[PDB]
Amino acid sequence: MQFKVYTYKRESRYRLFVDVQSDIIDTPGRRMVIPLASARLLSDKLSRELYPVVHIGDESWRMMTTDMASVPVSVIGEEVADLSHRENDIKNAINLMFWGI
Amino acid sequence: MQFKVYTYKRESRYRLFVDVQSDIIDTPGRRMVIPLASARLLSDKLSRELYPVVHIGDESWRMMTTDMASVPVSVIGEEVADLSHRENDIKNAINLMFWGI
Ligand SMILES: [Cl-]
Ligand SMILES: [Cl-]
Ligand SMILES: [Cl-]
Ligand SMILES: [Cl-]
Repeated sequence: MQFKVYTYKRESRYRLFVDVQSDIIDTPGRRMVIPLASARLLSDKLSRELYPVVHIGDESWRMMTTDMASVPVSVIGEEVADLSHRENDIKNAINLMFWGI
Repeated sequence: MQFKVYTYKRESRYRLFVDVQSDIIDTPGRRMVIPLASARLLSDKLSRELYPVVHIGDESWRMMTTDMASVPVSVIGEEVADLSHRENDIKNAINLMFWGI
């Protein structure tokens, strides 16, 4: 579901992802997602506009916009958070990546 | 380079991709891309709005918008075509996938 955050069932580079696909775009068996990285050991120079900072589990995470990819529903684990309150920053980051605006 | 089409140097599910990242968004060592699939053996019901039809090498291809992903520059092979003349349909497909508009 768009803007919900899930854990991966299989080992991946990151441990959470946010679903960014529209809820009226049907791709059977898959969803387009963006991984979230723990902010703790990342560069302080990472653009906040392209890589928004969000809060889950009492810590900070960066949305790894440029590591967007689709996953099969078989890898979609437990839902751990909802980022719909950060739609503006998420939309801005995605649009920046393609359109530089 | 945005809207240029390249072959993969390593075996992938598809054999061409289009670079869709902005040319002023720098991700060192990587680019965001969308694979192209040969249209020949695909369903005739596949949405043209979400999966545009383009022409390369004297055949038709579908832009596999929902299989968008980043690749390392090490996998970027020869440039085989430029799809900048299809920017309107490419932009429409990408925006549809996230925003349903
Ligand atoms: Cl991490
Ligand atoms: Cl947040
Ligand atoms: Cl193919
Ligand atoms: Cl074309």
